[PDB]
Amino acid sequence: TYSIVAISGSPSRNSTTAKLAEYALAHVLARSDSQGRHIHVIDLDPKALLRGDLSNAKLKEAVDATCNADGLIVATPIYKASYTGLLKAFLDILPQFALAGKAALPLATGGSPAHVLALDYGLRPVLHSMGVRHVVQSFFMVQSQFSLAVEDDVASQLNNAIDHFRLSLSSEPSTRHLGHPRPSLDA
Amino acid sequence: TYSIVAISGSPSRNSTTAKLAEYALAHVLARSDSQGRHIHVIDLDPKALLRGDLSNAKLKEAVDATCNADGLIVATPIYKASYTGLLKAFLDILPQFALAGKAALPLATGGSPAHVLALDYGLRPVLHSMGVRHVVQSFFMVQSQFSLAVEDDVASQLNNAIDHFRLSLSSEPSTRHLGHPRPSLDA
Amino acid sequence: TYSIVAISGSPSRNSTTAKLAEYALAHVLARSDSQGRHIHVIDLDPKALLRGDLSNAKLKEAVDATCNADGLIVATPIYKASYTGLLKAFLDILPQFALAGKAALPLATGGSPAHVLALDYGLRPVLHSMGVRHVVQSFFMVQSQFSLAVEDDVASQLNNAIDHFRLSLSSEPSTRHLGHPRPSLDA
Amino acid sequence: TYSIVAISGSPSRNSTTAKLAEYALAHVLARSDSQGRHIHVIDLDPKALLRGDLSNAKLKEAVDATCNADGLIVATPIYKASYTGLLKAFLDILPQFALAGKAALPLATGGSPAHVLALDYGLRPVLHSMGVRHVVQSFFMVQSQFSLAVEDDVASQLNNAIDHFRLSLSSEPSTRHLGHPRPSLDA
Ligand SMILES: NC(=O)C1=CN([C@@H]2O[C@H](COP(=O)(O)OP(=O)(O)OC[C@H]3O[C@@H](n4cnc5c(N)ncnc54)[C@H](O)[C@@H]3O)[C@@H](O)[C@H]2O)C=CC1
Ligand SMILES: NC(=O)C1=CN([C@@H]2O[C@H](COP(=O)(O)OP(=O)(O)OC[C@H]3O[C@@H](n4cnc5c(N)ncnc54)[C@H](O)[C@@H]3O)[C@@H](O)[C@H]2O)C=CC1
Ligand SMILES: NC(=O)C1=CN([C@@H]2O[C@H](COP(=O)(O)OP(=O)(O)OC[C@H]3O[C@@H](n4cnc5c(N)ncnc54)[C@H](O)[C@@H]3O)[C@@H](O)[C@H]2O)C=CC1
Ligand SMILES: NC(=O)C1=CN([C@@H]2O[C@H](COP(=O)(O)OP(=O)(O)OC[C@H]3O[C@@H](n4cnc5c(N)ncnc54)[C@H](O)[C@@H]3O)[C@@H](O)[C@H]2O)C=CC1
Ligand SMILES: Cc1cc2nc3c(=O)[nH]c(=O)nc-3n(C[C@H](O)[C@H](O)[C@H](O)COP(=O)(O)O)c2cc1C
Ligand SMILES: Cc1cc2nc3c(=O)[nH]c(=O)nc-3n(C[C@H](O)[C@H](O)[C@H](O)COP(=O)(O)O)c2cc1C
Ligand SMILES: Cc1cc2nc3c(=O)[nH]c(=O)nc-3n(C[C@H](O)[C@H](O)[C@H](O)COP(=O)(O)O)c2cc1C
Ligand SMILES: Cc1cc2nc3c(=O)[nH]c(=O)nc-3n(C[C@H](O)[C@H](O)[C@H](O)COP(=O)(O)O)c2cc1C
Repeated sequence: TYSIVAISGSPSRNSTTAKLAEYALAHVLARSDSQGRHIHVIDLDPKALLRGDLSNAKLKEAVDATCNADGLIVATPIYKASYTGLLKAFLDILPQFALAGKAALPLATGGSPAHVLALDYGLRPVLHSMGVRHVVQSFFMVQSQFSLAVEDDVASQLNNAIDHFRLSLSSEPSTRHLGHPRPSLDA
Repeated sequence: TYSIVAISGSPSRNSTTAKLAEYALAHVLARSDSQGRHIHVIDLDPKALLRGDLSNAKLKEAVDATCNADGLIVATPIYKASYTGLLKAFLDILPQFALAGKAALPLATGGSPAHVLALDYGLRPVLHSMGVRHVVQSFFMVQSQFSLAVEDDVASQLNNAIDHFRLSLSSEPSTRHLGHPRPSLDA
Repeated sequence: TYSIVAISGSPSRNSTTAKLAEYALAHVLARSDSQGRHIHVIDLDPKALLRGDLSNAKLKEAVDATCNADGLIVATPIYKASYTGLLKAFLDILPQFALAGKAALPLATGGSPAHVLALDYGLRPVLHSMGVRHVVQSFFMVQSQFSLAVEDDVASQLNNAIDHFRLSLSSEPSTRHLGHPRPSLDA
Repeated sequence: TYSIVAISGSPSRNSTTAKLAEYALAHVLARSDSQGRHIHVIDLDPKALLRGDLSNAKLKEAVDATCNADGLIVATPIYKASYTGLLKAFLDILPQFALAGKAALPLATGGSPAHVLALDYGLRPVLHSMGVRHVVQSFFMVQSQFSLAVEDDVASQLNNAIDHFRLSLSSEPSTRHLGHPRPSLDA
């Protein structure tokens, strides 16, 4: 059974990005032998988050869940042409090679189609600094296009990305350290 | 008289990055008609910061000081091959075109020379999303090289960067909106 | 008197990107004491270009003109989410710190607004590897928007970028090495 | 049986980058049921390459071989903090979604460890613009470290990257369009 974890990073209440991540998580769980959880970074204790204080139980639990996942859905609104500081603050407290062995799906929403590349030029390299095994294609949605609630063209692309993410998940322990530059030195 | 603001973004106590930003701020003030301040992002209220709550006086003051600056020194340790979430969280609460008219100097420290490009590929585009007028060359220092406390080669490069930053400062009101895509629509 | 050089990098005949670069060059020359030239990379000898063979007079002349410029207009269509190989091939043959002292204006056209960031995440860091003094804001135009031939909103942004580029030009020899990490070691 | 294609993009004769790509290609072929070829971009006809002239047989053959590959090894020296114009010129002539279904391994050599990130921030996004299925970790080598001819630490990392690349290859036709945003619209 796979463990899928979504991480969504809008600091805004009523996040469209969170709804997109939730849609993706449900889509995957409906089609694979998986359980999941959704870490809303806004709901973590701000002081403990920024300080990396793992004596805070809920923060520690989020970090552990991320490290134990087979696949991560990583979702952010575009802020200042990149991922949010809130999301990055969470990523910052994971272990150096936290994503070894894991598949990943980058998702974003933005106000303008002009910032589609923020995922591939911005978030993708950060995931790769963490030894990630397989990051599939990024999907970006313009705020308006949202409202299974979007134009058919956009919906196909989204569903295809989530399909690929699900297909990329690994059920073999032989893959658990892949992506790490020195697998024997753990993951 | 110029207003220079340094912003340093390590979540760590006893920050080498903060010391580097402080050195740069002093260097500039010693050689120009300038006053300055140093915003240590770690010292802002974490909840108000992540929420963009400007009813918090100290946070509001930091934002106002940044908006009123003629030059910004923007300093971060390299975390996960990019700037810190803590720094980006601060940038996230500035107005859309907050940096219109302003000069800027990107500084970082890291554990490895392998991540020198995180400034130019990572931070530089974010500053440009904010209508920044002139971002001079980046300077990156490897943690060890630190201890006016470094190898002569490194010191020359650092001092040259800070020199250029100082020279790039503008004393003319005609430049106040430069960098903004629609100057008449403010800055 | 300033020397302005435009470099345009579409491998396609009848380049919209070339027309945009030509517009920008004319705009600058109409408003400053400047002379200019427009290097169309497609018109350089392909073998000599890819080999960096400076025994080819026309290639050598282009390189010399670039090195002697006070400002460069650097224009590319977006190919595969970045600048063209053709443009980069030209940049590759310039000296290591070829752009020391120089102002620069990044321009592009693309088929989709989705790749606006290719300039700031892609081309901007390359210019900074060359000791460039001041790169002003990027301007990107979607192919359709073209036809002083565009929507008023787009035209304002373009003209503002070119205005800023012109204003950023330096008439003082004291600036000739600025941007170089070791000015005394030339430029 | 897998088809593996290496593409190496140094414009320099006696390329260390080419030797690294050749090592990687041999490593993969020694451990999987694979045949391979090595496209040295410098050996393609410069005029036909820059013009995308597929009436040139050798260029057409290279493009076809790339499109027919199950895995690509993509190798470049670092020039001006990014991949070479020569390499990008080749990538530019591939079909829009040329890499659909394919695994990929990014390799580089450079003069300085300071540009390690050029692969992940520079080349990786370009491969993803082409619908690539799985790009494993990047490997970068400093020119000196070269001479199975390097320090044990570096050799382990290289071999691990090539191992992962080989393991990522797919023998199932069900994967042939994965990575493409609209699989039914081909690849
Ligand atoms: N080149 C292109 O493809 C096109 C882009 N656009 C963009 O689509 C936009 C319409 O969306 P919006 O109403 O703006 O919704 P939005 O989702 O972009 O903005 C939401 C809120 O966040 C604020 N905001 C946006 N960007 C910000 C920033 N960088 N920093 C701080 N706050 C920010 C806005 O003020 C707004 O209140 C147009 O305003 C235009 O910017 C529109 C047409 C074409
Ligand atoms: N290719 C290159 O140029 C070379 C790079 N290096 C690097 O220099 C390093 C020596 O510096 P360090 O002792 O590591 O000091 P450091 O300043 O890099 O690390 C400080 C602390 O942060 C932790 N840390 C580092 N990276 C982290 C990450 N991505 N996520 C979470 N925590 C992280 C470390 O565990 C350490 O406790 C070597 O370990 C090596 O990584 C060394 C030689 C050459
Ligand atoms: N998210 C967004 O903001 C939106 C993006 N679009 C894009 O605008 C496009 C309309 O422009 P086009 O007719 O395509 O003109 P174009 O200027 O994009 O393409 C020109 C030619 O180059 C080819 N081409 C395009 N991309 C290529 C690639 N990556 N590799 C190789 N060849 C390539 C095309 O086949 C075409 O023949 C739509 O097709 C869509 O892609 C449209 C609406 C919204
Ligand atoms: N921050 C860091 O980690 C450190 C970086 N380094 C770098 O390692 C270097 C030693 O290697 P090199 O002898 O330079 O061999 P190289 O492999 O870097 O250079 C090969 C040739 O290409 C030329 N070249 C290099 N960069 C160029 C550019 N951007 N444009 C045009 N031509 C270029 C050089 O002149 C040289 O002739 C030092 O010079 C230093 O730059 C050295 C120590 C530390
Ligand atoms: C402070 C701030 C900065 C923003 N910066 C950008 C941006 O740079 N590019 C963009 O396309 N949208 C930008 N936006 C718009 C958001 O990305 C967009 O509204 C997004 O859908 C919000 O998602 P959410 O509902 O999950 O918070 C910004 C919004 C805010 C509040
Ligand atoms: C969580 C974490 C992640 C780090 N990631 C990187 C990295 O990706 N690249 C790097 O060169 N150094 C990395 N480092 C090392 C720091 O950049 C380095 O120690 C820096 O000098 C710390 O600056 P400070 O004293 O101001 O906090 C990381 C350190 C930590 C704690
Ligand atoms: C091979 C090729 C690749 C392209 N890749 C992109 C792309 O990645 N993103 C984009 O927006 N447009 C892309 N385009 C469309 C061109 O950027 C667009 O047509 C541009 O305006 C051409 O400019 P030109 O007339 O100067 O050649 C591509 C076009 C071609 C021929
Ligand atoms: C024109 C030129 C530009 C270069 N730019 C860089 C650079 O930006 N960063 C770097 O680390 N090395 C740079 N180098 C050094 C090469 O990356 C290095 O020598 C590489 O190993 C050459 O590989 P090759 O033997 O396959 O040609 C450059 C070399 C040349 C000739």
